[PDB]
Amino acid sequence: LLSPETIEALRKPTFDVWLWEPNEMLSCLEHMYHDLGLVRDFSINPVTLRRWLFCVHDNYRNNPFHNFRHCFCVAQMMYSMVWLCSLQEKFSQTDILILMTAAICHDLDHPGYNNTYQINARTELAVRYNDISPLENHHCAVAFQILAEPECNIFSNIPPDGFKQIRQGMITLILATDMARHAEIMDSFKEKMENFDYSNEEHMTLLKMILIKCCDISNEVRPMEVAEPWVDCLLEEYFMQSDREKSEGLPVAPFMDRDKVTKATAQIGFIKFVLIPMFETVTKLFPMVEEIMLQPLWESRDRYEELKRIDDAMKELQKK
Amino acid sequence: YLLSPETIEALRKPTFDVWLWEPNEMLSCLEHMYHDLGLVRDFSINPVTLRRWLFCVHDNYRNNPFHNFRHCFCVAQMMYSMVWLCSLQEKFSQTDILILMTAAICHDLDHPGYNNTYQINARTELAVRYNDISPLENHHCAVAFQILAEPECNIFSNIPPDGFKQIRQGMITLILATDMARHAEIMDSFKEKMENFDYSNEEHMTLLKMILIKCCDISNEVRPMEVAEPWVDCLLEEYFMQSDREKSEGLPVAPFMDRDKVTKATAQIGFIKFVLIPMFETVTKLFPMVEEIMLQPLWESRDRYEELKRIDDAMKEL
Ligand SMILES: C[C@@H](Nc1nc2c(cnn2C2CCCC2)c(=O)[nH]1)C(=O)N1CC2(COC2)C1
Ligand SMILES: C[C@@H](Nc1nc2c(cnn2C2CCCC2)c(=O)[nH]1)C(=O)N1CC2(COC2)C1
Ligand SMILES: [Mg+2]
Ligand SMILES: [Mg+2]
Ligand SMILES: [Zn+2]
Ligand SMILES: [Zn+2]
Repeated sequence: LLSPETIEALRKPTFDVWLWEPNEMLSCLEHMYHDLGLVRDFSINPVTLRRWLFCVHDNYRNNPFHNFRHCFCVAQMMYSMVWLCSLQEKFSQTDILILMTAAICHDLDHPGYNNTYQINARTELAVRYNDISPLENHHCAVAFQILAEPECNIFSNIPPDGFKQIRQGMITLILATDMARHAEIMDSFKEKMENFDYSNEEHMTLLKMILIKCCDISNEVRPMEVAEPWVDCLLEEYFMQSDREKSEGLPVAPFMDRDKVTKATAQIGFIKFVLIPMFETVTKLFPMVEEIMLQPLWESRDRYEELKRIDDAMKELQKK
Repeated sequence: YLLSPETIEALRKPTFDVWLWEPNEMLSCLEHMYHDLGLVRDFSINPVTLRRWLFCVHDNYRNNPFHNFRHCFCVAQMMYSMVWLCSLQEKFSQTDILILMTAAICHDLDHPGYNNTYQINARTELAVRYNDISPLENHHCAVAFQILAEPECNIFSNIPPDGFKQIRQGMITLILATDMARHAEIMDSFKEKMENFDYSNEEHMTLLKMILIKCCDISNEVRPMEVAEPWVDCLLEEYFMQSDREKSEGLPVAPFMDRDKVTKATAQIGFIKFVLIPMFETVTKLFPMVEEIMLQPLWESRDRYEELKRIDDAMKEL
């Protein structure tokens, strides 16, 4: 079970995600589906929603980063943003359901090695998906294989028109999380920012893509306390790949290269050039984003630059 | 240089102002700790030996701004503090207490005022002698046992060879553990063993002894503001000697030693936040009493130098 202080904390991006066992996390997710009115408006069976949440959990691998606690971080951050940006005045319940279900499903069965590995290694997945966002395409297929199982089918009581619309929105959102598309998806968005229209379908579809993109990579929005161990987990996984890429002679990405990668320099760039501009142009629609998220991103960038100068000092002392 | 009973009491706390005393009384303070800890008693250390050795050690520290005899008094005195604060007499044997104590006193003998990077890049005799491997700490540890090689400084003379081998080994691990080049390696080994620490486990206890000597080594900002701040000045002074000379010779200059780059604020903020605090954080998990006595001054000094840095940046608006 869960406290009423927990249930309140669950709505802000300061929620401490490392406090909870999987069981308590499935209840937090379940609760979001009730509290957002999704159960009510789409006639979701309350036991089918529990089943489905457990159905999702099992299909998540035990990876250092891309695991079931990661998708909880993303789902819980999406939830946080519904309240902080009043999205229930700007979006239909269907769009909310798509945003929260895609956020829960967008890394199903991640294997721990990114698209570049998949392709360069000519994996089954790269071969099945023709080098085209193989992981993200795999994530959707799993999410809908899960929903094709009737007792995991939280959509059982939605009419087929509604299903098709939800399934199409989920596919877009999950496929939009492929970071190779970041500059493209960002450019389309800001272009529409010169005159953003809530009644333009393309515009809403682009705002949702950015919204799930924001949640996916929002660990440094959380308090330094919560954010910091995530970078550790990320580098683990990343070194796990680059080690493989060399027992294999495959190219090695500099940001996974043990010889060139510190915790400071893994974040300093990523905050400055990816996380801040993204939340900036998002703040242009929700000013109250500036205080609650764009702020921890400035203090995070500033801490990690300090850490880099200490790290470098220490790197004089070895390398002889 | 007879110690007053007031001084005996202040000597056991990290608040001890290390600046009042001259080499005479520091020597006396060091002497009291060997008696007070049971080391004179339990290793049959001749008391007159223990006086010559201390002056034997005192001669072999140079007059550097920072790495000098007063620095070695602080490091031994903070160790002494920690034996009482964390009650390490309950956790460690009197040989371990002997290793920790003697290694603190000797850990920087004959320091020249130029770190390992200078020794290596200038290709000095120390670096050539030690094959670029921790040439200072290798040399500190070697002077120590050259001093104990003399019969009139061998405060170990009544220890059976089985014992001497036992102490010499541990002393060497500790002194060479204070090479800051190895900070992350040693801390990481410690955080590993700490996930399920074991006082019965020799490897778990050698890392803990290494953390302790490393803790006391850089413990200056655990002292009160009035005691610590002048150490920051001696530090930049020694460093500024190194980087000035590096410049005259066409040697690389470490940015954190650069006269035209470093402020007292930037010397201390990252060091406290990313080396001192995290290190004492992991010790506090075996010895929670440390949070109150040593984290407490470390958080205060953090914030203090942080506001000092904002003041500096704002004033850099001329
Ligand atoms: C710079 C480095 N840092 C980095 N990657 C992250 C974070 C969160 N998710 N991801 C990955 C992004 C999604 C998977 C985890 C984070 O806080 N930092 C990195 O991996 N970047 C992102 C790319 C990879 O393609 C751009 C270079
Ligand atoms: C600028 C300097 N500040 C700094 N270094 C210290 C202290 C005490 N000993 N040391 C060094 C410890 C070894 C001797 C002096 C202190 O209070 N501040 C710093 O942050 N660094 C990074 C290193 C660690 O190795 C490079 C020195
Ligand atoms: Mg993904
Ligand atoms: Mg030293
Ligand atoms: Zn993700
Ligand atoms: Zn020292």
